[PDB]
Amino acid sequence: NLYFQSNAMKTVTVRDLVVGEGAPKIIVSLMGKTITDVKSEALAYREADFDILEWRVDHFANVTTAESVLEAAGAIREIITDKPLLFTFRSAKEGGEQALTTGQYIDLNRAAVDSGLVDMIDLELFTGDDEVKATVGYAHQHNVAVIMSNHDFHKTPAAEEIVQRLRKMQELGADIPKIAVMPQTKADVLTLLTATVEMQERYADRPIITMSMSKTGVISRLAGEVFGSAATFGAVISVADLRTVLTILHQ
Amino acid sequence: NLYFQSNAMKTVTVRDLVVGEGAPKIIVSLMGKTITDVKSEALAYREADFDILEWRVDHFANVTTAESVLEAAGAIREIITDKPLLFTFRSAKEGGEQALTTGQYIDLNRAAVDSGLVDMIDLELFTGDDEVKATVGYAHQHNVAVIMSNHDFHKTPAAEEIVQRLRKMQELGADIPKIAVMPQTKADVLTLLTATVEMQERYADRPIITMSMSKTGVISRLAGEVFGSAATFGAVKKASAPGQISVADLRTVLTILHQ
Repeated sequence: NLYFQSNAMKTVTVRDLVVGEGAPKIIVSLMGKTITDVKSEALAYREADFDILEWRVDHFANVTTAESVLEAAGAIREIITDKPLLFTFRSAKEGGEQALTTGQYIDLNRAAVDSGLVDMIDLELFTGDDEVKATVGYAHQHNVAVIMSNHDFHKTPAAEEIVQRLRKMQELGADIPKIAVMPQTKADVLTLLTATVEMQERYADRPIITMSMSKTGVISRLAGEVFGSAATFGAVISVADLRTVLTILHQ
Repeated sequence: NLYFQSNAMKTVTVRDLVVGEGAPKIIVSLMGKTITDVKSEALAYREADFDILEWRVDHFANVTTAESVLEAAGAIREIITDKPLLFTFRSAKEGGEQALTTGQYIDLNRAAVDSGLVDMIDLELFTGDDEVKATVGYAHQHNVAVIMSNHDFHKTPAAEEIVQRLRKMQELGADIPKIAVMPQTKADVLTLLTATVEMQERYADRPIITMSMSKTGVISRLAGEVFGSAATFGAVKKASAPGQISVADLRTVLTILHQ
């Protein structure tokens, strides 16, 4: 593994994929419970037109068995060979499907880094500053990039607060700060876009990923090129529909 | 010669098209110089997928000859028989290709109303209140709906100023208030969307049409369903204003955002 990054165009290059340039990149998630499910999903998505494959490890039943995780990461990499693999255990605290102690979470991410099978890991901003700094360093030592994330599945913080969280991620060494918030009003969607523009403008020296969740916030999944979000998620609105709109907006 | 409107559904229904319900409607502008050009443009437009046909009369060379304007309107109506026809002279003050005195502009719009060939007229917010109220009344008496419009081609006013202009249009009797503004920054695009949401949620009792122009504001032409703009402009071959994308691409995106 070896990735690049530049503060000129504010990009991160993982594989041949330049995150931060051109149209936003599409991330799809594997949410299988067993290795059978994970393999069936990866094969099914192999033909889809997406850019980054995220493995949602919190959906994996054998997450506490080290060899099972390594086995599943290898299985995915065998099927999807030409795309960055992002390893993401979403914590219970931030909406994930299973609970792990801080120690288990950090060791899980360390094992993923050590495997050499994953290009990027997702680390949560509020895990703990000492733990985050240590793990970002460890990932970087092994040429693995870090998407640092934060979520609010029930409300949208003030724009100022969103910007300061994205800034903190940058200060903790995130290669790509990422935040997802839930709108309660239409104005909240615009608040998330405002924060995106303000961060991109005032502080960003690398790509950022932002999203306003739910049908109400779908705009935020399409307008990343103008507003400054480098990636968006879709499932196989759909991945096909997402690429269609992104291509039109790039023209 | 009869349109409907519902204050509660915030809709205006013209020639079976329900503006303000479902996905935003697509408006295309016909911009020919001579009657020959108008006829051939109407035929080319028949091949496209749009909801409302706007005739940009300020592009027509013989606008000062009443007979010529009526002939052109009739030629369009003969080709586009099932879609609403919107009559729009964009004033010189607000970017128009030619200038008319206020009195000439008012008489032009009254003649369009009288013709029975157009379903809607566009009147500019800053034309002159007393004459706009009189013309709105005249249009309504002949069952012609009024889109009232305002443009700022060099900047984006504050959100509250955009809202106030839209409210003033409603006050003047506009069936559909319309505003187009030019962003200088990315934040200006968001300002226009904020004004759209605030107007639609708090003060509107009818459909509104809003847009942030240029490539930078194109998202405002796509996200009307969520934010509250009832229609959007697309280009058949050439844009009538900066930021319009193809009608085909516009419908593709609107359909995706509808579900």
